[PDB]
Amino acid sequence: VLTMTDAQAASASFSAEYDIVVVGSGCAGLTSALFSRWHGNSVVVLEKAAALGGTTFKSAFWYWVPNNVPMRAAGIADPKPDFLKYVARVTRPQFYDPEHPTLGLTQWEYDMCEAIYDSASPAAELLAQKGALPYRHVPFATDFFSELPEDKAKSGRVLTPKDGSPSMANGGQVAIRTLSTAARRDGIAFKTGHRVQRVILNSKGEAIGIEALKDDNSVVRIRARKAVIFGSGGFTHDPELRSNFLNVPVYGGCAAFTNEGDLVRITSSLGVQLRNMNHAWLCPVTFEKAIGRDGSMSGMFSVAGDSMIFVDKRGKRVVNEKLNYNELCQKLFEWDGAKVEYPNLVLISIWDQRSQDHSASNDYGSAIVPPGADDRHVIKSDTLDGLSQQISLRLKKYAGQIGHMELSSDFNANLRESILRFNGFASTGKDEDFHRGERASDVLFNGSTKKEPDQKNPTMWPISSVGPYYAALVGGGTLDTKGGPKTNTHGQILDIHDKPIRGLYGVGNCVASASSGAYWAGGATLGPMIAFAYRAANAAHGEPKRT
Amino acid sequence: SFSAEYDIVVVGSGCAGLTSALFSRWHGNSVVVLEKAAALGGTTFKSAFWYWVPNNVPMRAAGIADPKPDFLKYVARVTRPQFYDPEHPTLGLTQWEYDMCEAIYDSASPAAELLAQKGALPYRHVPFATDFFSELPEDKAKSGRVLTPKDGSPSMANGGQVAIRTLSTAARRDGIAFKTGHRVQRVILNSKGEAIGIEALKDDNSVVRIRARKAVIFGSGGFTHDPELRSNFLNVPVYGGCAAFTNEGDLVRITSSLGVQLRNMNHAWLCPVTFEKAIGRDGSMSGMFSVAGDSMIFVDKRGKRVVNEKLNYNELCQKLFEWDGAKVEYPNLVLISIWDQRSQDHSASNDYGSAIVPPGADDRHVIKSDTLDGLSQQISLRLKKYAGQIGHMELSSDFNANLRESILRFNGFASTGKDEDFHRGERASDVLFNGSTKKEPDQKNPTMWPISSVGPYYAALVGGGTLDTKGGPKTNTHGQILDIHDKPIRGLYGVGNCVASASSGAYWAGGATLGPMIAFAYRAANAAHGEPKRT
Ligand SMILES: *Cc1cc2c(cc1C)nc1c(=O)[nH]c(=O)nc-1n2C[C@H](O)[C@H](O)[C@H](O)COP(=O)(O)OP(=O)(O)OC[C@H]1O[C@@H](n2cnc3c(N)ncnc32)[C@H](O)[C@@H]1O
Ligand SMILES: *Cc1cc2c(cc1C)nc1c(=O)[nH]c(=O)nc-1n2C[C@H](O)[C@H](O)[C@H](O)COP(=O)(O)OP(=O)(O)OC[C@H]1O[C@@H](n2cnc3c(N)ncnc32)[C@H](O)[C@@H]1O
Repeated sequence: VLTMTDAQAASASFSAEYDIVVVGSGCAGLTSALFSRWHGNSVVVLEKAAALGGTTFKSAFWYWVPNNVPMRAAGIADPKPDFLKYVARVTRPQFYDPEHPTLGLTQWEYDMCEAIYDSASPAAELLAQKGALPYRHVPFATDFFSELPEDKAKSGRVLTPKDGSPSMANGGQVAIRTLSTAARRDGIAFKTGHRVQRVILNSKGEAIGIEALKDDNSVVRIRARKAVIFGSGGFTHDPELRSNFLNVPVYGGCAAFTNEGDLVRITSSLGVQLRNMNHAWLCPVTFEKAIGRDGSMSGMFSVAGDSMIFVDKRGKRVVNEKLNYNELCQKLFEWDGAKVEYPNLVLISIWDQRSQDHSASNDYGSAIVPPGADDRHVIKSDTLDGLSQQISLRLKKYAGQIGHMELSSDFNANLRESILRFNGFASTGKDEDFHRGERASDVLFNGSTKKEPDQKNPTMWPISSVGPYYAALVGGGTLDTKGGPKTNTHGQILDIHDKPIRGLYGVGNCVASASSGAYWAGGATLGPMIAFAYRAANAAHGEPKRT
Repeated sequence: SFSAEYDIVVVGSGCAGLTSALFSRWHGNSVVVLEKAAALGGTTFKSAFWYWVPNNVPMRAAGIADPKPDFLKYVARVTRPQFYDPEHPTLGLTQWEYDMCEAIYDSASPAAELLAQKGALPYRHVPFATDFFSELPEDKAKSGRVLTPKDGSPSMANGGQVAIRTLSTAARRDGIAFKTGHRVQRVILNSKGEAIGIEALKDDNSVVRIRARKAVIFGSGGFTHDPELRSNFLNVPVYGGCAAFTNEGDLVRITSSLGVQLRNMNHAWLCPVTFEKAIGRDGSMSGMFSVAGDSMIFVDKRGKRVVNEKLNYNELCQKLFEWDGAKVEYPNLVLISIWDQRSQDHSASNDYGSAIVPPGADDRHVIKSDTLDGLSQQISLRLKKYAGQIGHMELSSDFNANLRESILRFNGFASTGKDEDFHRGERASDVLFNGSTKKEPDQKNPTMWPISSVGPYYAALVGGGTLDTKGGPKTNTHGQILDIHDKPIRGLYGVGNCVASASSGAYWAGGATLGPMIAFAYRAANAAHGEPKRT
């Protein structure tokens, strides 16, 4: 924090002044800046990196917008009481109660969920109308827990950028292009290489600006007449914060590497409530790309291959490999208190030539990659016994990160047994152990497969008894974190007495999500974020101009 | 401007605050202890006051060495299993965790010796208490490290009451002032940003300001009983815990506008609890450190075993929060302990959180029926009572048949002594906390005996809870609370569960909360004594 006396605030103390100062150039920052600019305010976006877009650039930009205009025009109602029941059941399973006045949620979580329902659609419509985020409907994207009877609009809520690829995998690049192009068009200023590091307060404790560290190690002070709106992302890539706050000891994530939790430090001397700090948006990752800091990494949202299993270091299956990524990641952190170890800490995806040829993908974090792609993480052997030798060497390379994990002495025998058992399940279509393929979301993210006339369940096919074979290490990671200072439903960052710190706002992964540890559907990070960017810019516009 | 002034102002009257106050007073300082409750002792009063003191005087005199390199390998291996490396310069720990562990080894014994010498905490050795992971080859002093108050009962279950008696009696004798009904709510700073005192809310809702000339030392306990903080920070959604109910995380609020580093906020000292005593806020509740009964199993709502019921409490609690992402539920959220008349008569205990309790004890949580089919009807009624806390979980339609199968299977393992599913009884800690059992000449494994085919039967709901939390502002090894640049704020100190533990999610041994705490109370008081008098 920097505090200015009245004299200082009214002097030549600032190198620049705007009505609204936005911090970060991902979805939260760009949309907050656009909505602010369209209310007639002067706006600057300050970005720590040399490039715009943050994690959002990397995303597929599915965005889950309840009650949106396309789904209604398509005749698909999204009744508010039933929307609230779906999200309450998924978010707070222990406390969900359809007879309780807030469904078993706290008043804050209920109010935040209502705010997503009320505001995501008008936000989406305005961004599209102005040309900053034109969209198309994604009617076939079903919610991640659509089988729950509380979900009364099981598909229809997803939008994505109009010019996203067919697979949607580059939707984030298209969104950052449209949003940033519109923002520049619209007279929003951008300052890159500006790492915000303090909020400046006046004598009344109101936010009146920021201090940023520039790349020459000089500092600048920039005045906000109305509001400072943080959209600075999460803290996946500050390992100390990640380790000390999250509920699982993840290895990294697909978040931009500049997402280091600066707002946690900035607000440490402002009296905020840090909330939801124990949760991230979770996903499995290609382990070596996380340790190797491959900035192109995606989370493993689609675990590719039908003639493919995951095994643990014993050579046994432990999980439905097609389970929703936010839930599958948690299996990797099961704790064995007797052995003082995480038995699933790394799992090994193993596949055959059929899945290599017909399930490879450049998209959605697949470990199986097509010719010409980066395959440094793919282990290869002509035989299963050779493959285990190579898996062992790979585990040894990372010993100091994974408890000096070793394959069981019985790995080879156990893997052969596991494959024979899996192949029987693949032949009947019924995975009696882990129910792979029996929920619709398992199929949604199944990936590509070779068409087989006899195939009973599209998520499984027997692994060939002839090589070659392929493997990759899978570890647990994030998309990014989703905890931070608590806001009200208009994005105002609160003090410990639940009262706004005047002039201070936050949107997106830098503030607390109301979704706890849950991931409701594809697009469940960005759709709510656009709702709160809209509500925050609307409230920020109403602030008095201050000194 | 201040209504009272002391050299050292201590906040909280459990182990951390009383020992910090005593060590401060014995350096010649004037000292006050401010306590929020209208009684002294906090969670410490409820404890068994085992305290794990590496390299202590009794174990050495008994010929038991505790070599420092091997102590550090044991705690590093247990605390940070992914990163533990015997060839790494700090064993794979961060420099801070390594230095804090070294500080425990260096200072716990002199702290224990001085408290005993002055008469504030006389002790006896507990040589047979083995470390919780003594089978690990890194542990080269597998037993000997535990002390307990001299006059604790044979079972040690009232050691906390004895310790609070000896410590508080000594403190009053020694001229330490006490102010109860004083809820500290702010640190007062001078213009240089140094702590110079506190503000406390008194019971008449008036506020008083008290000056500290040298230091303010927080020993205010954890945040188990602020449900919002508990829910938003811990790695598991626990229902409560045996912490004193005044442990509401006030230091988290107090330091929110001081620029601290909150660390280890994701971890608590964990234990199963008798679930109804947690929901019912029975202040006498203990964590279930000893899961009583040999003719006893835990089953889930399907009527099947899912865990070794004798596993170390800090690890067993975690099984209750296994997540089933396909059904969007916690399958083990409540487990049901079921036992027969033999364990009722021969494994009951008033101590260590046992669900099986002797005649005369509070048995409100004990579900009863003369048959197993009647018992499941009663278990269902009990789960229905708490539906809004446990996801409306219900017993399986097949519960009765499944329970009969589970019992026949368990009884075969009890007959051979070999629990082929969950290895009950195969680690020494399973025996350490096994509890009492009826002597049986032919018993192969002391943790199991076949459950009778004739009633009556008994059950209790088991849920997950804490002892207390162990996250908060980061200190250095001298107890000084740090700013975000790792520099001491300062005059400001903290000790015990109100600041970050260096033990992550681990529970090294019985006494692994209090022994380290006494080390840091000593180090903090020694550093606080060296502060200049200010403001
Ligand atoms: C990794 C990933 C995530 C993802 C996804 C695919 C991948 C590969 N697909 C998604 C999808 O289709 N739908 C969805 O709902 N979520 C999806 N995700 C998650 C999503 O990408 C993120 O949740 C979202 O993009 C986060 O947006 P937000 O605006 O909160 O954050 P950001 O895009 O990371 O941008 C933050 C920016 O702030 C800058 N920053 C950081 N610190 C500072 C300071 N001190 N000063 C100035 N700027 C700062 C960062 O550099 C970054 O640019
Ligand atoms: C529940 C329990 C825990 C326990 C145990 C048995 C039971 C039933 N047995 C143990 C054992 O044998 N060995 C061991 O190592 N640990 C054991 N535990 C855990 C142990 O009890 C605790 O970790 C330890 O006692 C905590 O000590 P600490 O001094 O940190 O905390 P406290 O005893 O809870 O005292 C805190 C006091 O601070 C007061 N307070 C709180 N807020 C304020 C404010 N704002 N102002 C003033 N005072 C405040 C509390 O009221 C309390 O008295």
